[PDB]
Amino acid sequence: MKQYLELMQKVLDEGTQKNDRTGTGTLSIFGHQMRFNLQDGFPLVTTKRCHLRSIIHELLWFLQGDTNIAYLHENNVTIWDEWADENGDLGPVYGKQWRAWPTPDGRHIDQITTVLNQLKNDPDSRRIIVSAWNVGELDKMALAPCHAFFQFYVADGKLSCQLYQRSCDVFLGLPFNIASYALLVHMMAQQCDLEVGDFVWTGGDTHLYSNHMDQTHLQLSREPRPLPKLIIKRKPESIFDYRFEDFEIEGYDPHPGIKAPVAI
Amino acid sequence: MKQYLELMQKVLDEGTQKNDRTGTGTLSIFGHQMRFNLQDGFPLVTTKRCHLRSIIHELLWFLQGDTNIAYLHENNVTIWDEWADENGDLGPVYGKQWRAWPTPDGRHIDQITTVLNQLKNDPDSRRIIVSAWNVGELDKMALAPCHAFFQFYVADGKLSCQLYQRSCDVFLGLPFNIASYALLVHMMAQQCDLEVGDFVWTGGDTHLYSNHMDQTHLQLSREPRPLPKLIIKRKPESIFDYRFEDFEIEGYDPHPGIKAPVAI
Ligand SMILES: C#CCN(Cc1ccc2[nH]c(N)nc(=O)c2c1)c1ccc(C(=O)N[C@@H](CCC(=O)O)C(=O)O)cc1
Ligand SMILES: C#CCN(Cc1ccc2[nH]c(N)nc(=O)c2c1)c1ccc(C(=O)N[C@@H](CCC(=O)O)C(=O)O)cc1
Ligand SMILES: *[C@H]1CC(=O)NC(=O)N1[C@H]1C[C@H](O)[C@@H](COP(=O)(O)O)O1
Ligand SMILES: *[C@H]1CC(=O)NC(=O)N1[C@H]1C[C@H](O)[C@@H](COP(=O)(O)O)O1
Ligand code: NA
Repeated sequence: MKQYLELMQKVLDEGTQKNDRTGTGTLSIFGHQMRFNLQDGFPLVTTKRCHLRSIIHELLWFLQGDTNIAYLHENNVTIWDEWADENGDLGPVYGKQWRAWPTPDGRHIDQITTVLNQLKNDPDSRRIIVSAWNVGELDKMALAPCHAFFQFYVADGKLSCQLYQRSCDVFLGLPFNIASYALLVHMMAQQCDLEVGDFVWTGGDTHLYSNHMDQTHLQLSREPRPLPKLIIKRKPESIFDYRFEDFEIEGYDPHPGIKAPVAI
Repeated sequence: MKQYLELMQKVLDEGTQKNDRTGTGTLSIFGHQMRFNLQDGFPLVTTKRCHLRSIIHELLWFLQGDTNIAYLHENNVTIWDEWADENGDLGPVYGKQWRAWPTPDGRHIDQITTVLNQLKNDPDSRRIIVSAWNVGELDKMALAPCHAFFQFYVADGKLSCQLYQRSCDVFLGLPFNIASYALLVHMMAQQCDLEVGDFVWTGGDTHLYSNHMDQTHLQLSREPRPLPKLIIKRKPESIFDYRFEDFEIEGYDPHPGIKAPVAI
């Protein structure tokens, strides 16, 4: 996509070398923002073939409140394998915080239900927030939350969302993160009888791994194709009752896939 | 400042009308970003005189972990009066979360101490975060955190910080928020023997109150002046040991202060 290739080029033009946790090394910038008007089309990268089925299953898994990879394996999705323990557990990562953030007095807060009720009852609220950054549980998580903090907004009958992504693997992770949040906006909008607005993506440490540079430049040589179109075939009774088969992506005509290794 | 006035003009030109919590009404946009290179000067708005005494003492109060306004009153700072209870308490707002975030099991994390140790021991980390958005304590806070989530970053010997500000009163709040985080970067850089980098400001619901239009037109008629310079006159033993008298803002030549009532 235009915005995505422009970000790649910005990291290349303005980034600096950094060592990193994984021992791989990155080229890194700090701070970026871009927007996707979801009425233009569904923002799935076209300059390489992306594995959409994994994106959908990962989001459904988050929405169930799950943090063990068994459900992903049942659906032939392997994207979380490298960080799970011997029983498949990642600890209290995204799904757990989204559905059941633990409070100091023994409560748990379902932030997804909270947001939905805020959008329906008080859409001009400035507090329509989900946070995965539960400071008191970070040490139990297999990785710290990358897509950390997000906010909804309504104007002119349209639902928008902004994500603060504190750490972004531009080549491997970002295509998934953009599509995932776009899908969530569509689902949330359907449940609220709203149209879709913008997905606003904001980055913290926004980086290209040192072993993704040939792949990145191959991708930058390619022209984006038309955005595909997302069709939802049913309105479930709640945001938690979607199924994989409720979604179809039309007109997706990507350039060939480009393989790259993930940094563990 | 140029970027601040561009944002103010953008809210006027593009903002849509909201019926907010306070009943006042706003013009609002969603999703914006600005960048202040702190080596270009200290980013204190010059198109009105900003009350440095209040900005500095509020930050020192946060760093103490204090959420009662008595300390502010001892220093003739009244910016939090309208939301405090009869005992001066605001509940577990910024200072409490920064210094004593409660875990579910009865422990505490001092996020500021953690960040200082990350900057000194793991400056490449992508996890150097402070969150005030403690979902499980929102119901006890007098207002929800505006400056909600922030991140530090180190590259080539320079310390940067990005703030996610989920709700921004462009007229009254934003000049304080920019200066406060810029001052924090200078203090942390001093304690870590780093140079200052960028302050990146990211906004969610970014608004002008409907009773601030005259004041907005006045400020937009004024040209910005060169930025001042921050001088730290004493290097304290830790990030927790600063005092108001340690700071001097040199070369600050603002236009006159503008009087505008806060929306409660
Ligand atoms: C974000 C996110 C979700 N996740 C979770 C996740 C977990 C740890 C991470 N660690 C690192 N270093 N980068 C990531 O982006 C990252 C992402 C993903 C993990 C891997 C791939 C990936 O390897 N994609 C390959 C193969 C896809 C496939 O299985 O077919 C690709 O070519 O796209 C994508 C997303
Ligand atoms: C951000 C932040 C901190 N805070 C906390 C705070 C609390 C509630 C809020 N509520 C609303 N509606 N807007 C705010 O920006 C806001 C800010 C501030 C509160 C008031 C002023 C203010 O009235 N400033 C005036 C007068 C300053 C003085 O001389 O006392 C000004 O002219 O600047 C500034 C900051
Ligand atoms: C993390 C998971 C995700 O959804 N998106 C990403 O892009 N993620 C990337 C960011 C880093 O490259 C890595 C996490 O490592 P750190 O915790 O930042 O060291 O995964
Ligand atoms: C809140 C405090 C701060 O530091 N900055 C701000 O700009 N703040 C403004 C934002 C809103 O106008 C108001 C808070 O009200 P909501 O919780 O957003 O309804 O104060
Ligand atoms: Na798969």
